[PDB]
Amino acid sequence: KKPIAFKVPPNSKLKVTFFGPYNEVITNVSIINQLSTPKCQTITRYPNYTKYETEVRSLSSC
Ligand SMILES: [Cl-]
Ligand SMILES: [Cl-]
Ligand SMILES: [Cl-]
Repeated sequence: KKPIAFKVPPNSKLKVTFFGPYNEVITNVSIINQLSTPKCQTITRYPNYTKYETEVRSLSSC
């Protein structure tokens, strides 16, 4: 299980969803970036997975 690297856009939360063979959600992890510049972060712990997808959400007020 090598690290997987992700670029988190400025002022955002990146949500990574791991999926299995039947398109089922295994788990989710997330990474915040409060900075005004993009930032790379690695995920080193994760379950066995078939694929992942990512989503970006804003850290602005709700
Ligand atoms: Cl970016
Ligand atoms: Cl970061
Ligand atoms: Cl991690």
